[PDB]
Amino acid sequence: KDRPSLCDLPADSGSGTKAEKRIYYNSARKQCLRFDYTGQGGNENNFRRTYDCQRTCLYT
Repeated sequence: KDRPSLCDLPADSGSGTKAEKRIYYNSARKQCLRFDYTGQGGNENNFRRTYDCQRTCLYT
């Protein structure tokens, strides 16, 4: 209801060797924002598409 708790998850970049452009819900801005996810060592808050972030975290 409320909000999926995965939206409260930090933007974690991982410490990987690759560079990959992903998007997460920024909790304070209440807006989805792009971060660099590196492909090794990350968090579950990984959206590959902007509507995906929007739909899950905004529709509450």
